[PDB]
Amino acid sequence: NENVSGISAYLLGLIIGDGGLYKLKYKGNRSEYRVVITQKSENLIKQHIAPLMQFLIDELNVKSKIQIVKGDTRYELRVSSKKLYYYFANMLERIRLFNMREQIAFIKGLYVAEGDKTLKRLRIWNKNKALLEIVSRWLNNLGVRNTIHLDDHRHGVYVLNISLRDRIKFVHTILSSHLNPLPP
DNA sequence: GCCTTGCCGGGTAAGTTCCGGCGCG
DNA sequence: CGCGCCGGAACTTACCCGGCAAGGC
Ligand SMILES: [Zn+2]
Repeated sequence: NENVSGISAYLLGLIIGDGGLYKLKYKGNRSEYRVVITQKSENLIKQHIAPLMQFLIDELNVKSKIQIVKGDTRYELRVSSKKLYYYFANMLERIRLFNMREQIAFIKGLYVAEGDKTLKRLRIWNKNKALLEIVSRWLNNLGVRNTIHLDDHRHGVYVLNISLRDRIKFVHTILSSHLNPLPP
């Protein structure tokens, strides 16, 4: 179902970029499974991310609630759900097998979470070099030149720099086809 | 002349894992 | 009894930001 794979990919990019997949073991022997996306902007979390997550949930017949917790520095979209946790964890394990629909959606996701949002330059930051190397090939096989290097020597944070040469192709094909490549 | 890109410190917006509670068969 | 949802919240740091300078045509 192409539908959901795409939105799943996009959300997985947000999770990986701005959240987490958590398997907690409480004393009990209780457990919990969390799919998490955090972000400072209440409006982005309630009006764009939560509707997408809701759709996905409704469609996978997941009965958990979309929690939205107001932490001090951050809003936290949280779904407590074993089904949804593995849905994403398994999808992450098979990330190399993504198809062109998902890759674009995954990159858009990853970018909205981890990207340069001024769009003056096109940069994506992450400590997981392997993840970036994967995004790099998808970008290469899509006509978008890019390089990876260590940007933050202090915290081991790599950057994937997208060439301003392929600027338009990137913004127009991957971020959003209604977004103008060269910002104010 | 203009553009692109690697560097690198600032400091915040993310991330991670505790807790106490309740529900399910 | 043995697990899985809920609602938080403390605590840590991984991003992002943005200026600078080398270098490419
Ligand atoms: Zn972010």
